[PDB]
Amino acid sequence: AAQTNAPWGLARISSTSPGTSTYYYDESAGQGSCVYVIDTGIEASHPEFEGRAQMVKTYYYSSRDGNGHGTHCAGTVGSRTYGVAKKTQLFGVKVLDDNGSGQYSTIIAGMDFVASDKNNRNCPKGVVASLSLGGGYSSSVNSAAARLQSSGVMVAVAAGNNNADARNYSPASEPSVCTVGASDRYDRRSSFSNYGSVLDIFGPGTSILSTWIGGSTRSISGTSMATPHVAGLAAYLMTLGKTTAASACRYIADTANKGDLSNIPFGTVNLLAYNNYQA
Repeated sequence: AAQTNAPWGLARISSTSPGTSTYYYDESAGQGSCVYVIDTGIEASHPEFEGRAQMVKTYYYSSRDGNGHGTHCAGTVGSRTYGVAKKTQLFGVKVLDDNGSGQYSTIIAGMDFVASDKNNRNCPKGVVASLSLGGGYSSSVNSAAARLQSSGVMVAVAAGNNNADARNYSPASEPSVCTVGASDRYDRRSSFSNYGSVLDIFGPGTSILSTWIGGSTRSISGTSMATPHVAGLAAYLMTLGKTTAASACRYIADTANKGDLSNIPFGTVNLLAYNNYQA
């Protein structure tokens, strides 16, 4: 299946070259899989989710995404027009306030929730978690994402927008989860994107058009925009039975466009998430 005039990031993860506009994907489109969007919430009422989004837990007074960041990343995961896995289930876990900030105790509690809450859901194709967030290095945040990963959840996290080595940032530095860096529409590393040995993959993360709060759209940037591209891909590749939750980070790296990225500092992988769809 094809989506014409797609967002550049959608077209990128279906191409071996930048500059294209069509997103080529398998029609199953992540049906039967779930992606937990651990963020500021989701505006599930957005017509771009078609009722496939729902809030499952908040850590604040409302489950309303009064920020927009979470609705954006849920959109990049599985929105109709701006998403990778266009048929996936979306579960919102509001751990970030409407300012997009959140304490470590709340973020860890959110990952522990998803680890157990997934046993209440029907995700036959497997469970994915997209963690577009992160602060300074913490062993407690790192071990939480490892716990979530170990429990059978494909955990994808942002490398961080500090333009430094990601080793000093959590959950980015947790070795067992998929740390996602950001590139731009010209196959360069994003100006802001973190790097390092811990990074496992790069995703489209500069000028990402996706859903926003108020039924609108918005184009923003960040490794927080690249992470849902990879989370949606992993959910897509799991519906196809191409990989599993424990392997999906390795599979996506094994099948990524190697070497296309420029300005990748020495020691960081040079891989761009790629669904390898052949009509």
